Amino acid sequence: SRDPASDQMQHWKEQRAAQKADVLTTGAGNPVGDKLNVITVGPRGPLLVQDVVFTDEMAHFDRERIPERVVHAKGAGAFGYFEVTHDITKYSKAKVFEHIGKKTPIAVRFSTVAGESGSADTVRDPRGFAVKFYTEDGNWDLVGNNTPIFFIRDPILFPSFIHSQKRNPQTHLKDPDMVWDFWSLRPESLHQVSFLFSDRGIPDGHRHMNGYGSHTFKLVNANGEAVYCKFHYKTDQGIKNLSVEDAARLSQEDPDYGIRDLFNAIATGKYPSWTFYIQVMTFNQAETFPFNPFDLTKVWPHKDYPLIPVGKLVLNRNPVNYFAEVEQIAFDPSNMPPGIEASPDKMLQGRLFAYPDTHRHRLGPNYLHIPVNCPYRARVANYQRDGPMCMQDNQGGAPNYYPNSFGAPEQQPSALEHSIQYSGEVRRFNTANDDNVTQVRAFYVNVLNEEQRKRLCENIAGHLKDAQIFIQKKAVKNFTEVHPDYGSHIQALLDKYN
Amino acid sequence: SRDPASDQMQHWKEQRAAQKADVLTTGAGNPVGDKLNVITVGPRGPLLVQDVVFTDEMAHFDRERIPERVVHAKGAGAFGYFEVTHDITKYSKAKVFEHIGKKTPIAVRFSTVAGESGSADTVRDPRGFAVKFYTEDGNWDLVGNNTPIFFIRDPILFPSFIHSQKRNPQTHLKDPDMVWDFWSLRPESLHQVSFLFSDRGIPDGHRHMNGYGSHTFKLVNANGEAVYCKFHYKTDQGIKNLSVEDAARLSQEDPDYGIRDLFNAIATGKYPSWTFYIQVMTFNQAETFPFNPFDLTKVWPHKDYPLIPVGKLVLNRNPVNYFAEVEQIAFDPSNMPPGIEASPDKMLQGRLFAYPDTHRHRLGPNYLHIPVNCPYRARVANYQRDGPMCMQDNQGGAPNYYPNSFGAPEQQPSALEHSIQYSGEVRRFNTANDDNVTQVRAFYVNVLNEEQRKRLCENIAGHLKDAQIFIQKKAVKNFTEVHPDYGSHIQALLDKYN
Amino acid sequence: SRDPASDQMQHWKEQRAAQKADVLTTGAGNPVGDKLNVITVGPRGPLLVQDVVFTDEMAHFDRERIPERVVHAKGAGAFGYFEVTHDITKYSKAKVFEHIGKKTPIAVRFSTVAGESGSADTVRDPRGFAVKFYTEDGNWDLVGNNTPIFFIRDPILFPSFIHSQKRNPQTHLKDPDMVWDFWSLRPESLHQVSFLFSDRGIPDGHRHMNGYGSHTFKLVNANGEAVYCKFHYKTDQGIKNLSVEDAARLSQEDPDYGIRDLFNAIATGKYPSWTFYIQVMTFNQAETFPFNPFDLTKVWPHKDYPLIPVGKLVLNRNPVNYFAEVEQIAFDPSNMPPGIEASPDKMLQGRLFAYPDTHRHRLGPNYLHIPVNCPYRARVANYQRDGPMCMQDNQGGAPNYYPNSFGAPEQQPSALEHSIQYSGEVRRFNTANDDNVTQVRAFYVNVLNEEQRKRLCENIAGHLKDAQIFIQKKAVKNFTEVHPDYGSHIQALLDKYN
Amino acid sequence: RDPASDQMQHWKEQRAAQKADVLTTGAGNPVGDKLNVITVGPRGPLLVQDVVFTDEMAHFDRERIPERVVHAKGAGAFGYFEVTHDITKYSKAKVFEHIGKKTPIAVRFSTVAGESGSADTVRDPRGFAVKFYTEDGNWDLVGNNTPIFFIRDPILFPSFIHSQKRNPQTHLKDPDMVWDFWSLRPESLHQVSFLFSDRGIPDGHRHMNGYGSHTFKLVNANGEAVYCKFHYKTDQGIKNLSVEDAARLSQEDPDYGIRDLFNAIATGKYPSWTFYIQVMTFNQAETFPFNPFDLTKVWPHKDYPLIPVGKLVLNRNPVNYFAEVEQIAFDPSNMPPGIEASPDKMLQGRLFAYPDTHRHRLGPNYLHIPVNCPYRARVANYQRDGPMCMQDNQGGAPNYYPNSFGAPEQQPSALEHSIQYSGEVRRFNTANDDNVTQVRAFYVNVLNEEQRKRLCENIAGHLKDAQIFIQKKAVKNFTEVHPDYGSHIQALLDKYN
Ligand code: HEM
Repeated sequence: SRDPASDQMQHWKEQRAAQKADVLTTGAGNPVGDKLNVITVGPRGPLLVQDVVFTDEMAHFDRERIPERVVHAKGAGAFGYFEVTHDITKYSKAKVFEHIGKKTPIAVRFSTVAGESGSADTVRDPRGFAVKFYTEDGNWDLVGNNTPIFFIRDPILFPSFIHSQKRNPQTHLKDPDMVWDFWSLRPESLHQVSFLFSDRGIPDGHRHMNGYGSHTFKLVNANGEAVYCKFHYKTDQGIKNLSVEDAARLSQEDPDYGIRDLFNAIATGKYPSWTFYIQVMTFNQAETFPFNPFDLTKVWPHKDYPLIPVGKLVLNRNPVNYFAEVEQIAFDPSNMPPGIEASPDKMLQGRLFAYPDTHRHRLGPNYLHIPVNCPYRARVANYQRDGPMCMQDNQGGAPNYYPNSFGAPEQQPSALEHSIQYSGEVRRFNTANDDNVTQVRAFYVNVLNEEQRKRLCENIAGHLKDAQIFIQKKAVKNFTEVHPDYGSHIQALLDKYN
Repeated sequence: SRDPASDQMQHWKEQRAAQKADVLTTGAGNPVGDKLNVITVGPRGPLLVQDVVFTDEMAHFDRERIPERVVHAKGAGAFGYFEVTHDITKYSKAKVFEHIGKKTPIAVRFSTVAGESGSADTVRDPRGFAVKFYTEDGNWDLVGNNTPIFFIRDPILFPSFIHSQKRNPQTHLKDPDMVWDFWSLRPESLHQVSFLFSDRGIPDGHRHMNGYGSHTFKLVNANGEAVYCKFHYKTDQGIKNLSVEDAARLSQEDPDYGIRDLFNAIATGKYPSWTFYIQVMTFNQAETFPFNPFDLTKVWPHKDYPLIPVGKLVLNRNPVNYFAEVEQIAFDPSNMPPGIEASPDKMLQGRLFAYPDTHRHRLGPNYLHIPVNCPYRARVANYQRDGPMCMQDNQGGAPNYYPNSFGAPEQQPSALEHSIQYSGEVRRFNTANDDNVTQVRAFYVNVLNEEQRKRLCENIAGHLKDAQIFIQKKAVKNFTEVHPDYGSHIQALLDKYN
Repeated sequence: SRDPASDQMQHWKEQRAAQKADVLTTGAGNPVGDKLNVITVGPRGPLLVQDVVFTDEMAHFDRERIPERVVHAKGAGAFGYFEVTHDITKYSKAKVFEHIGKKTPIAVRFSTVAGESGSADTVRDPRGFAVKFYTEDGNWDLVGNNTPIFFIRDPILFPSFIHSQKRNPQTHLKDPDMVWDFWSLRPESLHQVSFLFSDRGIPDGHRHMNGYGSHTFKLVNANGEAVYCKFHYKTDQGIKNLSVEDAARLSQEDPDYGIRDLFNAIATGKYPSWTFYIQVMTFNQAETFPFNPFDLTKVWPHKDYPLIPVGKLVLNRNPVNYFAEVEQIAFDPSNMPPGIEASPDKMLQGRLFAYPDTHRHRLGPNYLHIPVNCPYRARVANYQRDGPMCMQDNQGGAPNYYPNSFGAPEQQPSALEHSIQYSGEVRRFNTANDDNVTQVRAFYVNVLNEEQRKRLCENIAGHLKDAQIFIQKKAVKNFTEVHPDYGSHIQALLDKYN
Repeated sequence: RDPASDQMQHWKEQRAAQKADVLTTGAGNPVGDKLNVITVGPRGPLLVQDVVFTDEMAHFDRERIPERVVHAKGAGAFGYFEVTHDITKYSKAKVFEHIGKKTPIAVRFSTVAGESGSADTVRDPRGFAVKFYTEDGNWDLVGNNTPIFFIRDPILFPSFIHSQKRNPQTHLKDPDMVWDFWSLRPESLHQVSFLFSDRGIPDGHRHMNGYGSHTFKLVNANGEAVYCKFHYKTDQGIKNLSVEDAARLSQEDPDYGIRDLFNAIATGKYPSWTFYIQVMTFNQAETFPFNPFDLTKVWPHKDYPLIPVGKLVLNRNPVNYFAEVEQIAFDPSNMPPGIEASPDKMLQGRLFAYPDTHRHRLGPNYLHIPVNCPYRARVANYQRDGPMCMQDNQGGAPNYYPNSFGAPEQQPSALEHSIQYSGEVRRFNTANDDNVTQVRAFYVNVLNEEQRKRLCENIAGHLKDAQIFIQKKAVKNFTEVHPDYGSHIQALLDKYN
């Protein structure tokens, strides 16, 4: 016996001691007499349409694949629970937080960003850390990253950013000119670029990295009072990264390093956990904040906004079938129960639309019917009907229009959203110049030490060297605005590669 | 109170007397505060993306429709059971017939052919009568209709026939030139055309017509001996048709006459039933038969091949949700359990492919996952996996390749199909010139009386009059070959219409 | 020869004197030797998979259908042009209006609302009248109908309203309880319900009805000044309707009356046209209007807001292939060129989202690539790429991200939208209690005469009689609120029916 | 830098005195600002009326289509096929009508088991599909870089692929799955020997051969038929990558094959292949020692010499990868008059699968996609409608056959060649056909000691991770090929173990 992941089939076989193997059938349940030979007219004759056993199986094989996620395609998944450890009901009325000790089942999927389905785990790229909370008030999806910020602050630039991070439209090759032309033209990315090219750019698996909601969200309590917040989930396994060299070696030796690591950890009882926190900022404090509290390229300094403990995230169950439970799982940031709402973060606002929209495409109109996506701890009752692959009773004969006089589902007033008064013109406000350096300089000078700065620069230069000179200059010009020693160190490294 | 159908919502309401209305939720189960007004900026301001309650419902509304059936789009469904009354185990070893008194759950769908989803029920058109038997050896789909024969004998002509029966490609109107140009050019249609234009052309609802498998099938017993057969299911309600005038009036008064009739009959306890029979022809008889026993335009004379009683079909349950149970139901002629197999009928052979093929398009790759299509009385175990909208557990962590040394499903020797010897050239054999008039003449002459023949002719002439003169002549020439009186009477009526 | 529609095939044949038919090929262009018989082993043997000609054709046949429109499924289409006859550049800078005499190609589709694809044309229901203008500034879709108003004033009730108008989820039959439970519970529908059950409820074809954009839209001129407007296109053939008896008779005789009528009119040179007008309201006037100027259930009195002539709409070309040019045509209200914008009408706002959304489902992600939907008089250049059935060069090797330093497409500042400053909280504002009777009373009293009010009441009572008494009472209560005579007349008729 | 890297720069340059196009929405409406969304106030929520944003975002959300069930990772190119010799005595297909005749072609090279973001330089067979756009329609020769395959019956294909891919629970490559299947189905011995040899990892796509693999049927002008094999030998020469170098490249450049081919064509180094055929008469098909339609068998060159026919030349790169490569579709059933199938069970199964999988991956009207459209033939038939129906949908032409209105007619000269058969319509077992003879000829005569050593090391290196009982079964099969083959692998396994 090797690692648990390797022994998957052996264990499956063993669990079935009373080896009476099931009868092999067609999709419609008809028993198959011989699924090892096709029907022909005579030993060396042609194949007949009459062989439905063949067609039935082949037609399905021909349809096994579904579109991969447009971003975050390569990932790993696990399941467990969320347990409340502290009382934050003064901030939020959400049932998931109602009592200390209350557990809510969770589903999680970790992932890289740019790489497709057959790409390596151990590569520099941010990491996805999505959490699905199956609450009594429906599903709550906290779709986070392993960073508290992001590259851009306006959603209309997201498709372009992702395009620049992927393959050239003609050559289908990664293109550093694309990567850096966009980044140098859009210096808002300076903060996240700095995080990305640091040591945490390549975590040692999924268990040794933090998780963040990134966006600023809104919490509403029972009295209707609201505050803005941030979600943080620190790894109880401690931060641990892979060196550029080891990451390179592993991407070849085991492209599925992250998947294997997580499966084996759980299989052997080493269940990973994260301590769940929140930062709180009142509406009054939001007015005085030195930056836009809804700018996704900014963090809320811990000094001024201390982490407030809330609970724990524990992963103790591996998927039984990867496609059904991981590949098909869908997280929608808009899935929020009463007590948790969205903030005016332009980026968050854009995601409110994007996720359900893309899910209806890659999964299907009724993707919420898929078991792993089904809000099984809440009764779904509404006036929505039909659609492709309607896998339930489609709500039977219940009246399908609202309002009605026949006893069908009623709206619950207490669930109404929190209302705020906004003022200003309805138009496109430019945010390209919303301070792209202040917090980046703080990160460079105060958070990192000498060794870490040297590596950051070496990592940046190592990739930037392949972009054209004019792109290198504009990129260095941006790093120099962050801190003159930051830009010059990179320029020096570039000079020698050139 | 009116008919049961009208009181659908009222009864639903009453059945929930001592209950509180459910909470209206989003698709993800999040309670909704107000689903009667959208979120806007101020009383007369723009709509916000934040209103995910709105877009969650709208998006689903936008995706309610799926493609209708390419043919037989307009229909009605009901459920019940099939009961064995006689012992035919000497002919077939199929479990569905294993013992007298055995009941098997069934699902049925009645329909017209050419009309789309919003067409009228009472129109001259053959009628679909598909029966799905949920047996222990998988689902057995007997996709029959109200006639023992069909218009053509080769499947490669089916798409063309259907096109001719539907709308003109440019105008989108019914086109009698298309209809009769095809029928006149393909005289093998004379038999079913004669049945269609007779009184049997417009049944009084679905309960007053017979059901037939039409094709010749093959039965195999426990010793491996096989015979050919026909499936017949005669109405216990008695044959009742509608007159041309009544059918036209009803098509305007109640386009859903068949749906209502069936629903009300079942809702009032008047469960419709059919007596199930089979005709048997030994391989030896198949050789001496005057025509091609596998020619779909020919019947097996009752005098030479008597009906052998087998059982009863009873419909005692209305669907609860039409879309999920009727619109989404899928019957595949290729769905046959051990003991029942296909025959070399060219038409049936073509149907072995078309149905699951159109179902993978209409419903989706995993259409067999939809409840009503699921072979719930059987255990589905194989090596098929994944695909869009994959429900259930996708067969867990079971070994996905065959053969394997890990205890996964195994083929069952007893399920092996019956072998028949064939020899000859592998090519396209013309069947256009097979007998196209003999059996038709017997029908025109003996099966029908003088009064019925008159109507047949005026029904034909009534529609044919709108086709060009050259098409009329060609069609009349065909009728004249069946019987001089047949052609002359039609020509006489055409003469005055013209 | 008969009418042009009937002679479609004949004319096609004729336009080919030297009738040497083209060679019959597979989808891949391989010539077919015999498409009338399939390949079998021996004259009475089984079908071979080797018969690719069969499968190729059958497989396409099995996939001919696509989902019908969720609403307005039944319709007809035609093509022509829009011609500017008057100068309104003082209100709008849109290129389509830039100069008197300017001609822009248009596409139009007329339709009913509730019935499915095989339903009748001559039924009571509003009528769709969508116009696609292929301008140099892209496509402009004015998705109108034959009434200036609608049943509801908030988009979130649309799915429910439509459900109440269609079939019972269990019985699949039209349900008057659903129809009237909804309408009586939402009296804002009184205005459009009064219009619907009036003579204009069943137009005599599409050529004899008016067109209206219904909603309030916004126009912006070169100076950046804006005004609100209404779009009107009056029938030059004059208003003409069908009596209840004639409409009923025709729904039986010719379910495709509207299609035939339109086709034959254009085919014989009787090209229908409409005079295009607009009503203009200043932002100042919008502040003093007695009702909400953006309420879909209200009209702008002509006395206070006169029609201002703009141009002509002429349909002079029939479709060559219905499926390709009509069934697949897609109109998006959000398709507006510079100079034409949306207003804060909650209903319009909702439609901005719904159409493109439903089109991505019904047609596909790249539905704009379908010839009839392609903005062929404009150059499409952006950063959108890929997606299923990408039928173009996919913009070749052009840089796929914005911004970029490589010459890819740039935004055009002059196209920037008009900006307004709105005030108030961001929440759901209830409009259920806005004025629901005032304009309706005027309609009943002034717009109609004694003779018309009599028919109106009979039509309403004729359908309402089949709803339960409690629903009849609630409905009459609302009608009475509009005018005593209105309610008492319906009740009197209802009394005899009951 | 290499041409590949300068893609955007060259694009910019080709548009010297041009001026950028106006950025528009999908519907052609000019865009004023596509860098900021519409909000109420500088810090307010997003509005639904920002259709510029939705139009773009909704499309981004739909960019992905399912990848090929197999052969997902690949590279494409275009060029022509030129006839150099006359084989019209064997086939009447227009593509071979005269010396010098050039026909446009589309080619896609690929691996097999890996998904879209996987490495090019890994052990795996290679796909070498060729689409010939002929006057008689498209001819798709969907080949591999091997003349044989692992199995001989199509019903085992889904299982084989499954064993080559990821474990259903762990989503990891599983050597138990790989070897349990191969050891249980020894017919795979021949192709497994090819796979684990030096040619298991070619140096790019230009340094490998292509084969149609299956036995096909050629019919000439007087309706006479013979069986054949298609072979296309690399004019650049066979060149492989060592295991160490392949490993390094898989990390250094997962898109090595793509880059190599692109730059080669970009710099004028147009790769070519010499196209040949092998011919076997119907009589020789009777005398052949094995089943001539058995995919695990080759026709010895000594008895069936390579007959030269023409050249395959790749001289044009894709302008848009998604459009010309990701969306390209090859159907083995696409054969013009003069070229037919043979009773090879594997080929017969492919006749169904490809068009079938294409209707799912691309769509019902996938043949309407430019790269797949048979542009050098007039398509005319009775097929209509379907999703994303581009074109005129054949206009108002009569849609039923037969008709009296002048619509398309069948052409009698296009009829298939008929053969006589006799037998029961049943499932005949082929699991026990010869699984070792030709394999032995490969191990003994074709390879030398260095190569046999490398072969055994390659096999043991991977086989070592499977359970012992699987190892023994595998070794048992290799032993049946040659004692020295199994003993050497076992000795290496003893060591790794
Ligand atoms: C406005 C910008 C954004 C847009 C439009 C966007 C869009 C998307 C889309 C379309 C997907 C694929 C969804 C699927 O197919 O299941 C995706 C996945 C993902 N995104 Fe975002 N994204 C944005 C910002 C972000 C940010 C800021 C975060 C982190 C807080 C994030 C985290 C993720 C994660 C974790 C996944 C993978 C979920 C999974 O494992 O299934 N994205 N994103």
